Amino acid sequence: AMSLKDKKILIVEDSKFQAKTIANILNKYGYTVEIALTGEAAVEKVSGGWYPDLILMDIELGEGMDGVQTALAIQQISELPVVFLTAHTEPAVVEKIRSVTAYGYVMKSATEQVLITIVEMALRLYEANVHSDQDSRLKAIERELEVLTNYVM
Amino acid sequence: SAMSLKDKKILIVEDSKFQAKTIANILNKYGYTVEIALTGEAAVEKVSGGWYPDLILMDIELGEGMDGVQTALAIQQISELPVVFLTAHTEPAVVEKIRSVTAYGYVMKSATEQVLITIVEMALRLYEANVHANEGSDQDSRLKAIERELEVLTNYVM
Amino acid sequence: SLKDKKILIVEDSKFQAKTIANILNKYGYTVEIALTGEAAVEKVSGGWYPDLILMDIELGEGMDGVQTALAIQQISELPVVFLTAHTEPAVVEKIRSVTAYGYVMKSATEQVLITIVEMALRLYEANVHANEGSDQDSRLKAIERELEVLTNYVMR
Ligand SMILES: [Ca+2]
Ligand SMILES: [Ca+2]
Repeated sequence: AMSLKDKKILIVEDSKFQAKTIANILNKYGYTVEIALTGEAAVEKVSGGWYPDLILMDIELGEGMDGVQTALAIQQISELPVVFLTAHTEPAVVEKIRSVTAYGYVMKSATEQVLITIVEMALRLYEANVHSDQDSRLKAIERELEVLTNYVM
Repeated sequence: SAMSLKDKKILIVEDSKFQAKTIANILNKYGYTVEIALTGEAAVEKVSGGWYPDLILMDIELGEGMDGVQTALAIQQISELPVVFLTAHTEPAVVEKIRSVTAYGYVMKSATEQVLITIVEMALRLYEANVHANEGSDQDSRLKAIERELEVLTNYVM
Repeated sequence: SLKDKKILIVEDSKFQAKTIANILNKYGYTVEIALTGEAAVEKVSGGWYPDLILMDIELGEGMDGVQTALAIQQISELPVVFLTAHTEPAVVEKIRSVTAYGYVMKSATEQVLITIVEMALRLYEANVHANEGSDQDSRLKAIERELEVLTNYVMR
């Protein structure tokens, strides 16, 4: 239900309170979580060999890199799903998000259920994209079952 | 074949009787079972009474009572039913509220039949994916068991 | 990887169409270009169905991308992903009204475009199989249900 997921999540949120709260919600549904208060922080953490399974990442990070610049810097050294966190959905922000990631965004106001559900869909989408025989196998099963079923008429 | 009996129930939550029936008729044509609630309050009462649709199509604006966002919150405490919002337009203020109460998106009031049915179908399989995943019930883990029993079953011939 | 999936690109600019076509070729998709919506409609009518259409919201002096998408919908269930420069509300509403498969920013990174193409391609295949019954989730429950009655009979 909210069992222990092996997935590691990196939160990139300058706001200490918003960072810690999101970490809390995820922690409580089973995710291993780390925080970075800046996009630069987050790049060092990923280039220092710690590879998350997902990045929740604010489009506003403050006076350094923003979320889009960090998403690209992260892209240079990794092929990790990035899901953006945003306060609002202005066209200028949505364009920026849809142009660096294929994995969408979550409102920082979202209910808890929404956040956790977007994170699972994102992790499952990414696994799907790293990959036929599924059809063949089923076909074998499908007639081997007919093989057997007819015997015990 | 896309019109076949879907074997799925849809709850339209929509105060305009004319709009609700127009959507019910498209959903029936493609083989869905349909229920209409003219208010959010009627919708909450349907589910907390024990009736569970497979998906909700929720207008974000519902007249004098709860609006669609409120309604969606109220149902989120009773079940995790997938809720797809109906909306006239895509102003950031509206899209902001929709995306904070549902992970299943929205459909334009002006969408075509095919866009409606495909969004509904897609939302239904998304939810089935998440429920299956909440339960360890991944399609490949079923494959291991089904093949393993077919071995066992096979050996049973002397 | 080398996919056996063919993508039709409907784009009035030859440079942009060829830019998109190069990227897709570099990842194993068979690609074909229509410079007008009138030509895309004739390919699908003349019986060349692609696996996905990448169509610019805005084309030439003929049909725009939305009208082209609506025509294709009269004769086919093909997945259509719009190319757009700007997600302004009026534009995003037109897009959301004629396709269930979303859009891509002209300025998207190459990884984003590619990923979106794979997702819309997978999604479309699921809907086709589900609507004709041939999806993997269903066929499992068909084997599981008959394998349950088979072994429940052996269990006696
Ligand atoms: Ca911030
Ligand atoms: Ca209304």
